[PDB]
Amino acid sequence: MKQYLELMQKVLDEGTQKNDRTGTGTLSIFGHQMRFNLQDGFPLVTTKRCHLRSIIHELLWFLQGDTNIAYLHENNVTIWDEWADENGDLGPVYGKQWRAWPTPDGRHIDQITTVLNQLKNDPDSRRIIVSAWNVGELDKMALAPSHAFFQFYVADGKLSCQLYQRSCDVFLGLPFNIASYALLVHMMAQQCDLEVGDFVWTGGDTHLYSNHMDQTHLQLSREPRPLPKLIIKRKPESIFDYRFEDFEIEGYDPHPGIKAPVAI
Amino acid sequence: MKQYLELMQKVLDEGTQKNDRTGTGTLSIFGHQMRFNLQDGFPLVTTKRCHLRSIIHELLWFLQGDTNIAYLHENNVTIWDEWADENGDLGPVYGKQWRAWPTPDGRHIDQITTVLNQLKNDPDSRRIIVSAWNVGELDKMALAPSHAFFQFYVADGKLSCQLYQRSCDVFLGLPFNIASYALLVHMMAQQCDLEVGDFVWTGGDTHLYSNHMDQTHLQLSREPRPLPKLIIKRKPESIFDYRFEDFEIEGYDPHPGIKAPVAI
Ligand SMILES: Nc1nc2c(c(=O)[nH]1)N1CN(c3ccc(C(=O)N[C@@H](CCC(=O)O)C(=O)O)cc3)C[C@H]1CN2
Ligand SMILES: Nc1nc2c(c(=O)[nH]1)N1CN(c3ccc(C(=O)N[C@@H](CCC(=O)O)C(=O)O)cc3)C[C@H]1CN2
Ligand SMILES: Cc1cn([C@H]2C[C@H](O)[C@H](COP(=O)(O)O)O2)c(=O)[nH]c1=O
Ligand SMILES: Cc1cn([C@H]2C[C@H](O)[C@H](COP(=O)(O)O)O2)c(=O)[nH]c1=O
Repeated sequence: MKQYLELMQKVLDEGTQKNDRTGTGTLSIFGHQMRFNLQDGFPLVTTKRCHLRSIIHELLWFLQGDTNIAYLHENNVTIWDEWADENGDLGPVYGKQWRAWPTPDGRHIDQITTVLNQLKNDPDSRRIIVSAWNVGELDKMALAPSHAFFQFYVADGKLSCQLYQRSCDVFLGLPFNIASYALLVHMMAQQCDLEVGDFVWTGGDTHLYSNHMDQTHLQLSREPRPLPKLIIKRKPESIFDYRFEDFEIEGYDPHPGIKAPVAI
Repeated sequence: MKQYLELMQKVLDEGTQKNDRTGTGTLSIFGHQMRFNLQDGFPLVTTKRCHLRSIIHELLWFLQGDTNIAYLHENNVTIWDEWADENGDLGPVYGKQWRAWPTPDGRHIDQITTVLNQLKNDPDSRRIIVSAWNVGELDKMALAPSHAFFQFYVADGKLSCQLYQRSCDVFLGLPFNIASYALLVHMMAQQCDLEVGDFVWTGGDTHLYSNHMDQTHLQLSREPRPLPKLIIKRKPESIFDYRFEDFEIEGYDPHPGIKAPVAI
């Protein structure tokens, strides 16, 4: 996609060399923003083939509050295997914080149900927020949350969302992250009877791994194709009742996929 | 400042009318970003006179972990009076979360001391984050945190910071918020022996209150003046040991101040 290739180029031209947690080395910029008008099409990268199966199942997994990789294996998704312990556990990452954030006084807060209540009763609210950054549980998580903090906004009958992503693997992670949140905006809007508006992506440390350089040059030589359309076939009774079958991505005709190593 | 007046104009030209919590009514956009290179000067608005006394004391107050307004009154600062209860308490807002975030299992996490440790031992870390958005305590806070989430970044010997502000009163709040965080970046960099880099401001619901319209037009008629310089006179032994006296703002020569009502 145009916005995506522009970011890749900017990281190449303006990025500084930086060591990192994984010992791989990166080219990094700090602070970037881009916007996708979801009415123009579903923002799924076309300059390389993206595995939709993994994207959709990861989101449905977050929404059930699961942090164990069994559900992903049941469905042949292996994107979280490198960080799981011997029992398949990741600790209280994304899904746990979204569905059951533990309080000091012994309760669990379901942020997703709260957001639903806000959007149906107080759509003008400026506090429609989900956070995965639970400071008290960071030390139990296999990875600190990357897509950490997100806000909904309603104007003129349209639902928008902004994600703050503190750390962004531009090649491997970002195409999944944009599609994942775009899907959520479509699900939320369907459940609340709203039209879709904008997805606004904001990044902190936004980087290319040094062993993604050839794959990056290859992809930048290719021309984006038209964006596909997302069709949701059914209105489930709740946001927690979607199924893989319910989604159709029509007119997705990407360039071939490019393999690259994940930095562990 | 140029970036600031450009935002004001954009909200006037592109903002949509929106009701709000306070019943005042706003013009609102969603999602905006701007960047201040702190080496070019201290980003204190010059098209209206800003009360530096209130800005500096509010920051020193956050840093001591205080959520009671007594310290502010001691120092003739009254910017938080409308939301305090009969004993001067705001609940566990900003300062409490920064200095003593309560965990489910009974501990308190001092995020500021953690950040200091990270910047001195793991400056390349992509997890150098402070959050005020403690989901488990939101219902005890007089106001949900506006400047909610911030990240530090080190590159090439320079310290940068990005703030996510979910809700931004463009006229009254933003000039204080930009100066407040810029000050913190200068304090942090001094304590860590780094040069200052960029302050990156990101906003969610970014708005003009409807009863700030005349004051907004007045300010947009004025030409920005040169940015002042910030001098820190002393290196205290720690980030918690700064005093009002320690800061000099040299060459600040603003246009007159513009009064406007605060929406409660
Ligand atoms: N350095 C780094 N670590 C990470 C992630 C990341 O993006 N970067 N993550 C984002 N998430 C993943 C995990 C794997 C793939 C991945 O390998 N995708 C490949 C293979 C696709 C497939 O196997 O189905 C690709 O698009 O070509 C895509 C997304 C999970 C999470 C795990 N930790
Ligand atoms: N709607 C709304 N509610 C708010 C804030 C806000 O910005 N907007 N807040 C940001 N913080 C304040 C509070 C008051 C002033 C203020 O009135 N400043 C005025 C008067 C200055 C002074 O009295 O010293 C000005 O710059 O002209 C400036 C910043 C605290 C917090 C309280 N709640
Ligand atoms: C889980 C996840 C990780 N990442 C990345 C960004 C970094 O490269 C990161 C983990 O390293 P970090 O915790 O040291 O930042 O993996 C994403 O880009 N998207 C994701 O969804
Ligand atoms: C405390 C604070 C509030 N505000 C604002 C933005 C909104 O106008 C807000 C409170 O309303 P909200 O919680 O309904 O968003 O006051 C700032 O802009 N900066 C600040 O530092």
